[PDB]
Amino acid sequence: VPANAVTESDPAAVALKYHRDAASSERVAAARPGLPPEEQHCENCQFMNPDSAAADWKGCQLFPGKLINLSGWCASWTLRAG
Amino acid sequence: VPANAVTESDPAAVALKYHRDAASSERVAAARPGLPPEEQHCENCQFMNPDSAAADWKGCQLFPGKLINLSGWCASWTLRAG
Ligand code: SF4
Ligand code: SF4
Repeated sequence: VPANAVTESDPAAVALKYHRDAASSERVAAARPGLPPEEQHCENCQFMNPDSAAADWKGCQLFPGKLINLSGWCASWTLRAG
Repeated sequence: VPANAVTESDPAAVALKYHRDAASSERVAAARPGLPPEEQHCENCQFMNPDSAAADWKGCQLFPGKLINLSGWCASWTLRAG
């Protein structure tokens, strides 16, 4: 929707395996540590920028100037510190 | 040197912990799998774009339009497939 939203065809997105819907991602296979794969989303990711965008479209450290979907996922998923 | 070279102060670089010289990085601590930390550099990283730039300054999938140093390192280090 937002013109600056990261596309799944964007080369950097493809490299990272980003998907607007975490259900379409290889997260169960990646088996990244921190939380069960099913629980892994941009919403609880360390690199997500909540002070960026509006609504479901917040920002991400790996995609400067662009917006990821809070329900998405990518291979760099890291549980938000706290 | 190249105007498009990724700076260590660049926000995305800081997030990823990128360092022009892999010796200045937290690679021994990160203990990423694939090759001994000492052996980890952009030169043997999966996301490095060799067909981009010239000399020591080649490209990287995580830094679109920018150039990383082949001797560098960042937390996303992944041994080049092959
Ligand atoms: S690093 Fe995190 S916030 Fe960014 S696209 Fe990936 S899963 Fe989402
Ligand atoms: S992902 Fe690889 S090529 Fe890119 S800055 Fe990092 S260590 Fe270097």
